[PDB]
Amino acid sequence: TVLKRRKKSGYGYIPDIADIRDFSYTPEKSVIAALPPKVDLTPPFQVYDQGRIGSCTANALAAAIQFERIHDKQSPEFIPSRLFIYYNERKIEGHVNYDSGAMIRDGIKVLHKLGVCPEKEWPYGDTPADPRTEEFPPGAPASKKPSDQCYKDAQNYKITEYSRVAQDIDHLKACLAVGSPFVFGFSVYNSWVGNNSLPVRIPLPTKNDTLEGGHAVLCVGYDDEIRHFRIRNSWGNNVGEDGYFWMPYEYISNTQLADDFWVIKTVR
Ligand SMILES: O=c1ccn([C@@H]2O[C@H](COP(=O)(O)OP(=O)(O)O)[C@@H](O)[C@H]2O)c(=O)[nH]1
Repeated sequence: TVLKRRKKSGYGYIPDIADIRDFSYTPEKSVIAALPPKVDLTPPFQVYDQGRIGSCTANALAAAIQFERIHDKQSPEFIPSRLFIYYNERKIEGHVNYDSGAMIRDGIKVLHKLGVCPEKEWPYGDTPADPRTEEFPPGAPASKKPSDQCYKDAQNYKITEYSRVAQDIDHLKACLAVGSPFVFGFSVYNSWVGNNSLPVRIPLPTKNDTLEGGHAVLCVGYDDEIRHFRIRNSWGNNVGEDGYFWMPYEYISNTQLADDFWVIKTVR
């Protein structure tokens, strides 16, 4: 029998260990009472492509940081270094020499305590783990320690706070309604990704489908007209609608399908 290695290339989310100290995102009751039918925060910067490594948490969080800098009127615009996030996440949990994936909460810890440098200073390279050893080969950009200069510059971009959003459709909508995207993790089934069919609308999984892996994305909107949330994926702009997809309300609100909804902020 060969046990199947759980796929990390293109994925990378590991469910968070719970911490009762986790801050709660508390939407204003006035906002919840008066949710609009449709929110579309899609930003102007195009999707990234995480390629063949398990960096989805860093891709989702890079985008939350890029998005917030726009809204906070911060300049210049840069793509945050995804490998800087991913390398430091694997100092906490996993290992920098393996494509282990990461918990969202640990990517958030990196942003809070270390920050993130611009991707130009620590550029992306998706050389994957060697399939025989399942270790990054020598020279793989993902296993390289960022330079001392990268760590110093990253300090200029720390977040100040982060909180969990309740897995409740009105709380997810209220978050987006006030103009805040959130990152979350979900299970991926062959009914969406099988044969790279990748429909724009993600089908609701059934017990006939197969679990393929754990993914994490930035959510940027919702539409009551079709009862889907809009997700920014990290698989390039030649899939979905320029890299974006629609996730059904019944998918995102299922505790057996999605979890680990987080908002980040940088205050002043
Ligand atoms: O904005 C924040 C700051 C901290 N925490 C929570 O508080 C815990 C400890 O965070 P802190 O930064 O105080 O920990 P330290 O690493 O400095 O001991 C974290 O694990 C989270 O549960 C949080 O949820 N949001």
